[PDB]
Amino acid sequence: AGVTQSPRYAVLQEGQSVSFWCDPISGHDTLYWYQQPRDQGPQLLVYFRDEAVIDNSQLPSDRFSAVRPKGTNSTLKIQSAKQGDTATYLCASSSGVGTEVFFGKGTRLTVVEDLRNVTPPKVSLFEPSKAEIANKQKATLVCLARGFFPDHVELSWWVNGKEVHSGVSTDPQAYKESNYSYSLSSRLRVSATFWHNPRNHFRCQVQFHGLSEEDKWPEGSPKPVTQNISAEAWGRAD
Amino acid sequence: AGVTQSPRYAVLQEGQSVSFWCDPISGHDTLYWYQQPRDQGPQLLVYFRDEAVIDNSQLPSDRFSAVRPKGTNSTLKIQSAKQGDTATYLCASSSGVGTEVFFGKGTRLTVVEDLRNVTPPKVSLFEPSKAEIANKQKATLVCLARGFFPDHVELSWWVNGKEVHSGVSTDPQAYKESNYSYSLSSRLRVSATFWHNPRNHFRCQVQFHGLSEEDKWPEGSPKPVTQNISAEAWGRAD
Repeated sequence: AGVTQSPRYAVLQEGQSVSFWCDPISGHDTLYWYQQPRDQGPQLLVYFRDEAVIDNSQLPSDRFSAVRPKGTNSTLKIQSAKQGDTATYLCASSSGVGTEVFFGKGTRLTVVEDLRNVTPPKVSLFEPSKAEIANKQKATLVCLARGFFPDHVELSWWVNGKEVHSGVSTDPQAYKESNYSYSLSSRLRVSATFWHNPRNHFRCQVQFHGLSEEDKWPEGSPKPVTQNISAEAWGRAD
Repeated sequence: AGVTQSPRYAVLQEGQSVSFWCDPISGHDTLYWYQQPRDQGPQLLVYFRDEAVIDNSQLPSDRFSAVRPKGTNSTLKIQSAKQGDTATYLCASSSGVGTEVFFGKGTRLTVVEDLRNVTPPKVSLFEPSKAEIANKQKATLVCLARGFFPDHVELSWWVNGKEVHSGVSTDPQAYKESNYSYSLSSRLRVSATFWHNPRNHFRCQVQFHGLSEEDKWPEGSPKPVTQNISAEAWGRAD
């Protein structure tokens, strides 16, 4: 799409390390890494030209390194993560200083006290009311996700196997039901006639970014890896 | 997107009925329904202006009806399905005769001898070779789906929870391993560096269009409803 970063999400326990990986516009000269804490503004970590750090004193501490050994791909590493490192890491690229910057989508990082706390959502779909259908000739489905941790979920809607965007409304932020428990919801509005066709299939899908295969799971419970949890319903003949 | 049809896929047993539903461009005058058998061309079933059938003698038999009672949405019904009805049903819309036609995506219909035969795929992901990675600096994943019936599957690739299209190559047609058994495969090519990051997540997703909730399942086995079957893998540090 332009600047591309991997991964999109990462969850670590205090003390671990993560390497963020960025890949500037196929043709580009300057590359910036930024750290942006949740409710705060972006802080420049470091920037390169071709393959050389231009300004280094930017790096907030010695837990951070960045390299761009051949002048294209860059990797920003954090060792010894602190909860303090929790933030979105933004890559950007540019042609020359001051010439309109171009920004990545970011890599979201959460560092927790204990990976044992990571847990996927339980997802529930609530059906439209008869009163809406008849009075508004529209039908609104409600998706509820809760019990997850951390806040690394993306919710989408699927109608007959094809994603839909128009008619959707999703809470912007997950809600903190507790210490290690979030909650989030979304609405899909469709037409009366559409809901009334029992060959019509509706699915709410929650993508959860959890543990990687490389994370060791001290076991017992099912390991809370990245996974899709869905709830669905079929249209009803009234 | 323009002309919209529901559902996208349907599987019936001989003797049942299906109603296809179409919704022309929000502003449109003429509406056509076509039947297009797999290896053949489109045959006009019927067309309307506003809310009236213009030409009816088109309908191939009395098992078919179409209505457009208020002049917008149309519904084409088949009773007493035959295997002979297996085909893609195409909706199209137009302003006036001969003025460049605009076509829907279609509704794919398969009528079988027995719904008991409907069965979802088993899906397998095969990892890249070390030789490709080192020699080509690229890594190609292989997705295999088989054992499904009927031919109502869509395969997609997901990398860190985001769909990807560039680098994909999917067989155009499922392969007929047997009477009631299809097979299909796909390749995703990514860069060496990308595969080598163990925070990178790769998923092959097969969407299967099966039975609806309204279809009665004579039971025993898990009912082969519409469902997503996935196989995934995480990047490996070499």
